[PDB]
Amino acid sequence: FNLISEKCDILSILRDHPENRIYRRKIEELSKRFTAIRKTKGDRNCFYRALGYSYLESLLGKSREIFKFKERVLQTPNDLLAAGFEEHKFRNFFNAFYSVVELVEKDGSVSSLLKVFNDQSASDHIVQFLRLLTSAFIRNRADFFRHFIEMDIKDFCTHEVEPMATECDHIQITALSQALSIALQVEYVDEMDTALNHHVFPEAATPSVYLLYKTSHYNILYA
Ligand SMILES: *CC(=O)NCC#Cc1ccccc1
Repeated sequence: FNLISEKCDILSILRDHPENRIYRRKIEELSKRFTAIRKTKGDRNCFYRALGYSYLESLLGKSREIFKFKERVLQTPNDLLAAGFEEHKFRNFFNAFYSVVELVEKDGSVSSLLKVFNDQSASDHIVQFLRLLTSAFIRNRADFFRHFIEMDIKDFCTHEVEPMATECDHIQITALSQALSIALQVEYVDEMDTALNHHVFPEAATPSVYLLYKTSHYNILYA
């Protein structure tokens, strides 16, 4: 469980910031709305790895939702082609993502999905696929995404989306959310004496996924 941990009680993360009055206050508050947390490895890939595991976990046992999601995933090679990616360069990464979607449909267990996301090879192939699809979705809508941002859209995707270990901002979150129709809520826990607060992507949606952002790092929350 070195990439995505077991579930733990929400108050188990007090020990990560002992004798820090603001962190203690905000974690206590968070515990009133959320029961449990899973931790991710902090390797620069945590947003992609967390979003993928948590969203696919949320599908388990939901046959119409899984069918509709698989239909969208089967079309994603066209997004990549339209942005200038070549099929022989993305095939290995697309096949790894399609394989874990089929595991959600056919096996259906938490334990099998956790095993794939803790297998360094399978899990890093999955993250690289998600980074290429984020890039493609931004490139194909450059006039729409100009406004979050490298001056050039193209330079930004080359440097800050496609490479492994590159950190995210609101543009990557919004783009991957839109590319896969995943509704997500991000809770923000910083060191300033401010309200605990959150953002929903997109604004009007009922989220599937809840993440905790603290110390430039994303962990998974359970409501
Ligand atoms: C998303 C990601 O991989 N971020 C890097 C990090 C980190 C981190 C912060 C606090 C504790 C452990 C890891």
